[PDB]
Order: sequence, then structure tokens, then C-alpha cells
Amino acid sequence: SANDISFNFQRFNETNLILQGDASVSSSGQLRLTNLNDNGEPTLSSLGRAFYSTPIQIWDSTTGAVASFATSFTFNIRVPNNAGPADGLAFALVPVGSKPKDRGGLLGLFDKAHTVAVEFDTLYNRDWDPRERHIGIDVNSIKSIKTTPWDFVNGEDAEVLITYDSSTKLLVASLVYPSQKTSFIVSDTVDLKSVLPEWVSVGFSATSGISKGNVETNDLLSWSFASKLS
Amino acid sequence: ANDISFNFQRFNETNLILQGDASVSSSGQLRLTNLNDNGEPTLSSLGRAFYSTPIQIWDSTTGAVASFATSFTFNIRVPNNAGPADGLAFALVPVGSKPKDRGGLLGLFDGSDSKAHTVAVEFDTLYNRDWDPRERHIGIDVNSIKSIKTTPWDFVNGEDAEVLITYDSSTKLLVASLVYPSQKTSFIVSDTVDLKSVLPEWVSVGFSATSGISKGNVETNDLLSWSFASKLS
Amino acid sequence: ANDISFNFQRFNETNLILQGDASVSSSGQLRLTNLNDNGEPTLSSLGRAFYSTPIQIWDSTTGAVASFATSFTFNIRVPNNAGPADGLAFALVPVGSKPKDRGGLLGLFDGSDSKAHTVAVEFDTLYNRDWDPRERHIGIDVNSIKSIKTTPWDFVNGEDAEVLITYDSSTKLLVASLVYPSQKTSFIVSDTVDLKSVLPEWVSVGFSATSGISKGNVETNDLLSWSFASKLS
Amino acid sequence: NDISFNFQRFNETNLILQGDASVSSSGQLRLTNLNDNGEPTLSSLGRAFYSTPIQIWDSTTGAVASFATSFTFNIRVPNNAGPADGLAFALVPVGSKPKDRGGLLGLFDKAHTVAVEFDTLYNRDWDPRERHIGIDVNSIKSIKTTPWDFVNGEDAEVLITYDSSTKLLVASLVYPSQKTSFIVSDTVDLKSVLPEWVSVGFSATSGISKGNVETNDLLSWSFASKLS
Ligand SMILES: *[C@@H]1O[C@H](CO)[C@@H](O[C@@H]2O[C@H](CO)[C@@H](O[C@@H]3O[C@H](CO[C@H]4O[C@H](CO[C@H]5O[C@H](CO)[C@@H](O)[C@H](O)[C@@H]5O[C@H]5O[C@H](CO)[C@@H](O)[C@H](O)[C@@H]5O)[C@@H](O)[C@H](O[C@H]5O[C@H](CO)[C@@H](O)[C@H](O)[C@@H]5O)[C@@H]4O)[C@@H](O)[C@H](O[C@H]4O[C@H](CO)[C@@H](O)[C@H](O)[C@@H]4O)[C@@H]3O)[C@H](O)[C@H]2NC(C)=O)[C@H](O)[C@H]1NC(C)=O
Ligand SMILES: *[C@@H]1O[C@H](CO)[C@@H](O[C@@H]2O[C@H](CO)[C@@H](O[C@@H]3O[C@H](CO[C@H]4O[C@H](CO[C@H]5O[C@H](CO)[C@@H](O)[C@H](O)[C@@H]5O[C@H]5O[C@H](CO)[C@@H](O)[C@H](O)[C@@H]5O)[C@@H](O)[C@H](O)[C@@H]4O)[C@@H](O)[C@H](O)[C@@H]3O)[C@H](O)[C@H]2NC(C)=O)[C@H](O)[C@H]1NC(C)=O
Ligand SMILES: *[C@@H]1O[C@H](CO)[C@@H](O[C@@H]2O[C@H](CO)[C@@H](O)[C@H](O)[C@H]2NC(C)=O)[C@H](O)[C@H]1NC(C)=O
Ligand SMILES: *[C@@H]1O[C@H](CO)[C@@H](O[C@@H]2O[C@H](CO)[C@@H](O)[C@H](O)[C@H]2NC(C)=O)[C@H](O)[C@H]1NC(C)=O
Ligand SMILES: CCCCCC
Ligand SMILES: CCCCCC
Ligand SMILES: CCCCCC
Ligand SMILES: CCCCCC
Ligand SMILES: CCCCCC
Ligand SMILES: [Ca+2]
Ligand SMILES: [Ca+2]
Ligand SMILES: [Ca+2]
Ligand SMILES: [Ca+2]
Ligand SMILES: [Mn+2]
Ligand SMILES: [Mn+2]
Ligand SMILES: [Mn+2]
Ligand SMILES: [Mn+2]
Repeated sequence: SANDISFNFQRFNETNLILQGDASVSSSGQLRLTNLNDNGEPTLSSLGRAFYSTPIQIWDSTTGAVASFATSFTFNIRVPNNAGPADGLAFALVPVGSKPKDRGGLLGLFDKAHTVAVEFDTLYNRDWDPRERHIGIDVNSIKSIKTTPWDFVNGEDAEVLITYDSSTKLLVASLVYPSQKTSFIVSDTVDLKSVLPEWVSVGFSATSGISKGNVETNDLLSWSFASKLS
Repeated sequence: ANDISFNFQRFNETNLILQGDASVSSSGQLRLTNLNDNGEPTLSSLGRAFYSTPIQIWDSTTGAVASFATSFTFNIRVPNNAGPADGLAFALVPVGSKPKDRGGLLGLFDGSDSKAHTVAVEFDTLYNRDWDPRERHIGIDVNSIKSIKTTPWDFVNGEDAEVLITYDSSTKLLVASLVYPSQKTSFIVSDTVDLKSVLPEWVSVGFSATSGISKGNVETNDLLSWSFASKLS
Repeated sequence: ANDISFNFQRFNETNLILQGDASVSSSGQLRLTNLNDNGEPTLSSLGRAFYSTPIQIWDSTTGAVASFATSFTFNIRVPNNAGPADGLAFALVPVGSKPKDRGGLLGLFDGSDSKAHTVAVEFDTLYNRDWDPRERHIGIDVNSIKSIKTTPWDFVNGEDAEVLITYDSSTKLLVASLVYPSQKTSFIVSDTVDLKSVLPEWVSVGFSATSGISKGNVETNDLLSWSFASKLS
Repeated sequence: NDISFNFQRFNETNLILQGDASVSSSGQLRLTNLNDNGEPTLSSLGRAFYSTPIQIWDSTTGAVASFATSFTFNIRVPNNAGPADGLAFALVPVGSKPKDRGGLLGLFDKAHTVAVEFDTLYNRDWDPRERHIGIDVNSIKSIKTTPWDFVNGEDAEVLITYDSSTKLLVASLVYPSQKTSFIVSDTVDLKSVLPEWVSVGFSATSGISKGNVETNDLLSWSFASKLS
């Protein structure tokens, strides 16, 4: 029963995605999670999500097996002139068929949750966030089990790698800016069996801010995923 | 680029589109055609099953064509005092394609004058005199149940068959091989296929099978494992 | 579990052990056998070439046996008014083994009473009356030039042949296939081989080829590309 | 010209061992010397390379490899000692011999060498003060470092990647036991520093002075390269 799935997209197409809320694929093959107006500028209170169109098996109830996975992606978050960024984007494992949740600081993921995410959090929410912008590991809550500071760079491609090792239960997320040569990493244990259903949708969720001048694009340029169910 | 790879040692309904009689058993076998509650195959059965996300086979903007490889183990079992019919096939079909004719048309083709935009590799257990060669055969099927090429296949009742199908977009060569690990026998067929001119840009990949329409011509059409990989140049 | 994988679209001497007449050309072809000053293959030529790191095929502590898959493109060219001889083989051999007999023994086996501890897949272009089947063939060779199993091979002069060899350690099935993309012809042979009982734990993987010993029986033995993968379960 | 390997246990048969390096009966790559009590010894120097060279770039085509390596290491310091000197993953010229002991990690003394060091001993002439992960381009004086909170005797998991399209080299380390993680990244022009073909592997040294010593054990190693 040793199952695997791997995919690699250097360009996106709608045909193998479930798009929700504001998410679209551009004619240039970019996954734009949040809404652009007719002038190509990001709008307020935007919420988009996008998932690979086939569910991934994360664990097996008969055998007690848990999947290991790795994903990499390139994102571009651009803030217009005279604006600050909000709210961020996340890679997520969510229940099959789940619909977007609350927007703004809850990143379309949160509002019995069964969601694990890695957030790239561009806006301080004083009720649960650390002060600086951060990479967070989110287990059924917007209040991360662990964060690491992230020195956000406006409009420059970020390259992410997230891995999950089912033998150590360690989830590790890293981001590098090839242009700035800066890099960030966070790691914590997450018991996927105890939090997620057996099958999940994998993909992304992103929101723009709810108030004028708190806004950003949330673009994915490339995405690779691989899972192995031991 | 748009690459995809999967490996199923056990099947689950969650990542398949099942059509007609196809089911996944509680043991994780993909049973393409109908079994009664005693595990005996029924007449005039038709099932298909596809991976639930479409595969990009070629790109009209760039002219790129995918290369792919698939392997699978199948088990065709014929009840005592029957011969086998009709066979099973691995296929690339248009997204949202519905099953076609039963019996000798393997749920992939019909007697219509419309092109199926379907490429398949058939494991054909029943002679249809209007298009088949006389012996049981592996065929390469391009928009027709009349294979562009076949090779004889010495069918073995109820024994696991291991298949490998490869498509090289640089030579346009499609190659299908089958081995019976129990009998140590092997078969192979090869032909060129221009995927761009026959398939749409995106396809569903999976299987189609039919049982015979007449008493004493019947078989199971079980898949035990399936691996697929595609790479769009 | 341990693995090794490599893929060469062009050869370089830096990652090969070359023996006898084997050379790598400035165009990146692995030429196993020699050319005379007239640009024709010479008589009694013998070359071998191995990946320069040994592969672990099995483990005596764990009882694990490797599964492997290899693919390669070869070009055998015969001068006008000649027939081909003797052939080329993919082989697993003991680490540090030296070339064996010329001609019909393909540089892999000799007339000694010692076990060569060698498994090969031969592409045999010359009938040897003491042990061969009548037609040219793909053979599976276990410690002897007298193949445990062969399949006829319709040799085509000077056309690229594409080979795939797989070994599944769970069924012990070794399968070899050849296709000519130009002719769309294909051949396959399969048999079980217990690698633990024949090979040492570590082997060198690569090729062996010979040209004929008598005028008018001669060929080139060129490798154009080679991919290998092993997985020690 | 692509190459991939994965060793969950080591064997001598596919390695070039230099100086003190050995493979144990348990299949661990021990880069530095152990005494009869299984304790690490002073002034040890060991290297170990995959026994086939890797093609890193091609002068005819201008192609540069992308690569990725992962490995688990165990650095153990005896009681009443501190650690020295560290271990490194390196790309070195084919047939390269070990260089200087101690703080030079067996790699330096233009040695046409690129390395990622896990540096357990402050050398005031070139190091930053805290233990660190460094990117080393032809010098023991890293082009870039990041602090590393060394944990005595706990398994460390490393990932190093090199993307030839961005020229970005990234190294990361995690302690699964402590849930701590570290990362450093810089651009490296491999064409201008390495030969076309290299040996890939490890170099490690134990300290030269009493009470500065460590084991330098590799437990698993995966490597993959792709010459575009
Ligand atoms: C392919 O993969 C699939 C999917 O993974 C495999 O299918 C699974 O197989 C396992 C093992 O056989 C099944 O486990 C068994 O489940 C039953 C309970 O079944 C009923 O409840 C299911 C759960 O419902 C809750 O959770 C879901 C989300 O996870 C939620 O949507 C529901 O609304 C519900 O929520 C409620 O409960 C929660 C806590 O439990 C609360 O928080 C929440 O707020 C609510 O109160 C449900 O999915 C299931 O429905 C499926 O199956 C029915 C048929 O029964 C079908 O009609 C439906 O369409 C669904 O498909 C049911 O309603 C449980 O009783 C079993 O327990 C026995 O075994 C355990 C294990 O040892 C023992 O501890 C027990 O004592 C007992 O003896 C068992 O756990 C699982 O139900 C099933 N899931 C699905 C989605 O089908 C499939 O087998 C794979 N195929 C192959 C070939 O391998
Ligand atoms: C990586 O993978 C590799 C390859 O698979 C593994 O390596 C292989 O490991 C196996 C298992 O250890 C080795 O084979 C064994 O080697 C044993 C030693 O072989 C040598 O020594 C033998 C004995 O030598 C003594 O006796 C002879 C007389 O018979 C004298 O001539 C000689 O001088 C010695 O005499 C002295 O000691 C004896 C002690 O018995 C006294 O009696 C005398 O008084 C005197 O003092 C010798 O016979 C033999 O020919 C060798 O020289 C051997 O015992 C055993 O049976 C077995 O063969 C492989 O050698 C090794 N292979 C390679 C390629 O190196 C490795 O394990 C793996 N590593 C991991 C981590 O898994
Ligand atoms: C993704 O692929 C789809 C399908 O090939 C493309 O959508 C088709 O585009 C053609 C060309 O304009 C239309 O005539 C079809 O009707 C489209 N089909 C659908 C379902 O709308 C699409 O262009 C590709 N997307 C990107 C971003 O490349
Ligand atoms: C195999 O690789 C070797 C080592 O790079 C190539 O030889 C070198 O080629 C470069 C560029 O052509 C020269 O700058 C070096 O001086 C060569 N060194 C030698 C010949 O030792 C060699 O050409 C490659 N072989 C093939 C068949 O491509
Ligand atoms: C380290 C995570 C495993 C990646 C393969 C699914
Ligand atoms: C994804 C594999 C390509 C097919 C040619 C052997
Ligand atoms: C190493 C992969 C080979 C498996 C044999 C089919
Ligand atoms: C399907 C390709 C086989 C050659 C080695 C991966
Ligand atoms: C061979 C894979 C390279 C990946 C480096 C980012
Ligand atoms: Ca926030
Ligand atoms: Ca028929
Ligand atoms: Ca012969
Ligand atoms: Ca130092
Ligand atoms: Mn946050
Ligand atoms: Mn037919
Ligand atoms: Mn022969
Ligand atoms: Mn240092």
C-alpha cells in the first residue's frame, strides 16, 4: 500500500486546480490568489484559495501509516506605492470540499477546525501575532504554535521549501529571497494523524487587508509537491 | 513544465473517477467490471476508471508534447466452463468523456462516425472478426477499435499480468509490454503515434474494460496496482 | 533502503572504467570495439566499460536484494559484404573483473571451469553452433554464454536500438526489451534469476562487446546513452 | 549527466576514504579517529568522497549543475572537553589530498574547493565568535555565516541546495530532538571556482589541543545533481 504523488508546475493552468473566492490563473500562467482591479492594482478584503484538484492521502486508518511530504513554491507579494502589506499567504492542508473561512488576518483558513498551514504573515494582528512579520506553523488556529521573524521584501520573488517527516513528526518551513540572499526557517513537531482527516486538499490561501492602504498581491509562480505514504 | 507522477499499490475511490460498473473493493482492488456477491463476473458489464486530475499531454502555444510511462498489474479470471471476453485497456480520453460501446468495443469506441479522440493499449481476450486478428492480442488503438498494430498474447487465466507502456515524444514511439511473472512469458508491441493530432491538450488517464455479452464469454477485469508519470518538455 | 541512479545522454571517460579496446570519442560515444585505418571495425576486438562506482546488488546481513532498471541506445554497424559478429551485452560483474574470451564469448565468459559470477543480457549477432539458437537473439546469460533463455532478434544494420532491462527482486524476474524506433520493431525476453546465488554483494555494471575473429564477420559496438537505477530494499 | 544516490547505511566499497575516515560495522561514516574505548582522539583528519566524480559544469556548453544533498551527522564531545574543530560538506578537485588539520577542516591551507562548514571552534583570525554554518569558497574565511546553537551528541539533519539559474547556495540544519533550525544563503559562481568535475563528500578534524575534541559521524547521505 506504499502510495506516492508528485507534481511540478512551472506554469499554472485552471484544469488541475480547484479555485475559490478571488483566485484566478492569468494568461501568463500565474496563480493570482487575490483580486486585481481593471488598473492591475490589488483590492481590499480579497480572499482566494487554490488546491490541487485530487486529494492527497495523509494517513491510513487500517495501517496507522502517516505520509511524509515536501513542497516548494515561488511567490510574489507586491505592495502598491503609499500602501503597507496585508494580510499574507499560506500553504495549507484542508478537508476535501472545505470552503474559504474568514478574511483579513485569518488568511481564509480559520474563523472543529482540521487545517494545518504554513503562513507568510505580512500584518501584525495584536490579539495573536508576534510583533514582526513572520513565518508561522498553524495547527487548527491563526495563533501559530511557532513563528520565526521574516524580513518581508516588497515585490521580490520568495522561494519556499516545506517538509514533513512522519518518523520525527517535524514540519520545517524555509524561505529565501534570491535577490537579497536572506533566508528564514522555522521548525516544530505536528502530529498530522491527530489533526487532519485521512485525505486532504493541498494548496494555498491568501487575503488582502480590510482597510485602505493595507493591501498586496498574492501571486504563485511555480509549485512542486511530493507525498509518500509509507 | 507540468509533470505528474503517482504510484498506487492499493486503490482508493477518493482519487478516481469511476464510470459504469467500476468499483474499488474493501481490499483496495480496482474491479472495472461487475462481480455478483459470490465474486463471479456478470455479462454485458462496462466500467472505466480515471485518475481524478487531467494530465497535460501537449501545449498548443509551445508545440511541446509529453513523454509518459505507466505500469500496472492486472488479473483477468475466467469462471470454469467459460472463455474470456472482452478485455481491458489503458486509455487517454478527453476530460469528461463518458463510456462508449460495450462488448468488443471495450467501452472506448462506438459505431458512431465521431472520432473518440482516444488513444488506448488494449488487452483483447475475444476475437471480433470484423477488425481483430484471430489470436488474443495486445493492440495500440488510435481513435478506432481496429488497432494500428497488434502482437499475439498467450492469455493465462487468473494469473497476475505486469504491464509497462511508454511514450517517447522525441520518437513518437508508443511501446507496450506484458509479462506473466508465474509463466515467465512476455509480449511487446510498438508503433508511432502523433499525440498532438489525435488527443486534446488535456486528457484523463486510466482504464476501460467490458465482460462478454453472451453466456460462457465472461471475465473479471481487476487492477491491483498502477504507477504513472508524465513530463511535458 | 539505499539507491543509485545515473543518466548519461553523452559519455565521458571520467566516470567510466574502460577495458581492452573501449574508448570514449570526442563526440561522447562509448565505442566498445576498434576501427581499422579504413574506418571499418577490426577483427578480434574486445572492449568493456563500467560505471566507476560498484553497485550493491544484495546484503548478507539483511537478506535484501536490489531491484534495478537500465536503458541504453546502441548502434551496431556492419561493413558492406560482411555479416555482424559477435555482439554486445549489458553485464553485472565482480568488482575488478578483467575481460574474458573474445569472439562468441562477448568478453564476459571463458572456457575455464571457474564461475564468472556474471549475469548479462546479450544482443548476439553471430550464430555459435556449440550453444546458440539458430537466429540472432536477445539472451539472458547466468554464468555461461549458453543463455538460460533467448528470444529471436531481427538485427537491423546501422540503426539505433533502444533497450530496457528491469529486475524485480520480489518476483526475481529479469526482463529485457529492444525497439528500433526507425523500423517500429520490438523484442522481449524474460526469465527468473536468483541474483543472491550468482553475483557477489557488490558488482560493476556496464557493457562488453566483441567483433568477429574471421574476415566478413565484424561490427561496431557503439553506446549512445545509458540510464541506470538501483534500489536496495 | 545526472547522478543521484541515497545511503541510509555507509559501505567502504563506494567511498574514497582519506586520513582517519572509516566505516563502522554498524554502517556509520566516522570521519575522525576513535581509540580502543570508542572515544575521539586529538589532531584527527578524515575525508570521504563518493567514489565517482560529479560533473559540476561543462566548458563546451556553458551548462552548470543544480544539486541537492541531505545528511544526518552526530558530533559528540566527551565530558570535560569542548568541541573542535567541525565538519564540512565539500566539492573538491578529483584526486585532491587532505589539507591542514584543526581549524582548516582538512579543506584549506585557491584550493578550488566549495564547502559548507559546521564550525564548532572559534578561530579568531577568520571566524565569527559563535559556532556557525559557513559557506566557504576557496577559503576557511566564509563568504557568509549564520549562528548555529550546537547541541552535543544529538543528530543534526542538513539540507544543502544549489540552483544554477539563481546561483543560490542554501544550507539548513535542524535538530529534530530540540526542534531548532538554522539557515544561510549566498550566491556562488561554481564555474569560476571549481573544475568541471569534482569529488563530493565530507571533511572533518578534531582539535589539536587537549580538551578540544569531538566525533564527526555521518549516519546517512543523499545527493542528486542535474547538469542542464
Ligand atoms: C479509502 O479512503 C477512505 C476515506 O479515508 C476509507 O474510508 C474510511 O474507512 C475507515 C475505516 O473503515 C472508516 O472508519 C470508520 O468510521 C466509522 C464512522 O463512520 C461514520 O463517521 C465517519 C466520520 O464522520 C465524522 O467525521 C467526518 C470528518 O472526518 C465529518 O464530516 C462527519 O460529519 C463526522 O463528524 C462527526 O464526528 C466527529 C468526531 O468523530 C465530530 O468532531 C464532528 O463534529 C461530528 O460529530 C464518516 O466519515 C462516515 O461516513 C463515511 O462512511 C459512510 C458509510 O459508513 C458513507 O455512507 C459516507 O458517505 C462516508 O463515506 C460515517 O458517517 C467508525 O464507526 C468506525 O469505527 C470502527 O473502527 C474503529 C477503528 O478501530 C474503532 O475505533 C471503532 O470502535 C469501530 O469498531 C471506523 O472508524 C471511515 O468512516 C471511512 N471514511 C470515509 C470518508 O468513507 C476507505 O476505507 C479507503 N478505501 C479502501 C479500499 O481502503
Ligand atoms: C561493506 O560491504 C563489504 C563487501 O560486501 C563487506 O566487506 C566484506 O566483509 C566480509 C565479512 O567480513 C569479508 O569476508 C570475510 O573476511 C574475513 C577475513 O578475510 C581475510 O582473513 C582470512 C583469515 O586470515 C587469517 O587466516 C589465514 C589462514 O587461513 C592466514 O593466511 C592470515 O594471515 C590470517 O592469519 C592470522 O589470523 C588467523 C585468524 O583466524 C590465525 O589463525 C593465524 O594464526 C594468524 O594469526 C583469510 O582466510 C581471508 O582470505 C582474508 O585474507 C574472513 O575470515 C571471512 O570468512 C570472510 O571471507 C570480506 O573480505 C569483505 N570484502 C571486501 C570487498 O573487503 C563489509 O562488511 C560491508 N560493511 C558494512 C558496514 O556492512
Ligand atoms: C489552460 O489550458 C486550457 C485548455 O487547454 C486553455 O483553455 C482553452 O483555451 C483555448 C484557447 O483559447 C480555448 O479556445 C478553449 O475553449 C479553452 N478551454 C476552456 C476550458 O476554457 C487555457 O488557455 C490554458 N490556460 C493558460 C493560463 O495557459
Ligand atoms: C570529459 O570531461 C573532460 C574533463 O572536463 C573533458 O576534457 C576537458 O575538456 C575541457 C573543455 O573541452 C578542456 O578545457 C580540458 O582541458 C579537458 N581536459 C582533458 C582533456 O583532460 C573531455 O573533453 C570530456 N570528454 C568528452 C568526450 O566530452
Ligand atoms: C523529507 C520529506 C520526505 C520527502 C518525500 C515525500
Ligand atoms: C516519464 C518517463 C518518460 C518516458 C520515456 C522512457
Ligand atoms: C529501481 C527501479 C526499478 C524497478 C524495477 C521495475
Ligand atoms: C523508465 C526508464 C528506465 C531507465 C532508468 C530510470
Ligand atoms: C537536482 C535537484 C536540484 C534542486 C536544487 C534547488
Ligand atoms: Ca497577521
Ligand atoms: Ca476483440
Ligand atoms: Ca553468438
Ligand atoms: Ca573554526
Ligand atoms: Mn501570524
Ligand atoms: Mn483487438
Ligand atoms: Mn547467444
Ligand atoms: Mn568558520
